[PDB]
Amino acid sequence: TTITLNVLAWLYAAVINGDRWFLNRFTTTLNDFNLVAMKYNYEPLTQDHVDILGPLSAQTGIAVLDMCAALKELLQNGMNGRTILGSTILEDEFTPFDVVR
Amino acid sequence: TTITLNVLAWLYAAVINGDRWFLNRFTTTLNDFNLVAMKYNYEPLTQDHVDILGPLSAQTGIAVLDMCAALKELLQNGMNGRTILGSTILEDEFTPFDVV
Repeated sequence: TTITLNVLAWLYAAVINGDRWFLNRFTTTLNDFNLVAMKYNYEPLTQDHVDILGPLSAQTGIAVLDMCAALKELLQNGMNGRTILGSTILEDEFTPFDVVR
Repeated sequence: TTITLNVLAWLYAAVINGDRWFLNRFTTTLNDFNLVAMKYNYEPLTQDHVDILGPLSAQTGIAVLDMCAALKELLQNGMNGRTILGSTILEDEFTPFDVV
């Protein structure tokens, strides 16, 4: 069996020696995001879509692709009892134009 | 089909209204970590193990359970071509005392 204690000790050694990526959020590319988006029957995201979300990205300071990595995560790991704006589900009934209002 | 553009717009709405959790890390319970660990044939982590790692946690400034969440994430989503200390796999040949 894999000794978890050791693996954790090793990760700590990695950090002591300079590693940081596995501690931060990963981000993603449009293409990688879509590979995931498709496993869960989500409409593929186009470059246009990405560019169309710029207003909201400028208003929040959160790069669009960074928000995509967040969605990617929720899709793979779930919300785990946590909600978003009080919802237990990811809402898709509101458009960009809707939210910007 | 689920409109991705709309879902992303919603998350931004959520951020605009104060949401943050889905942007930052996700710490973990020793229990939740173990449910995940066993899924991948890893030794379950005990409270002793956690406490034994305190020296390294103090030297790095990153809590044990936070490192556990990091591991949890690596096991569920993989390393994706990225490496750790040059290795392409999660090494478990070194004990806490080997690292110290």
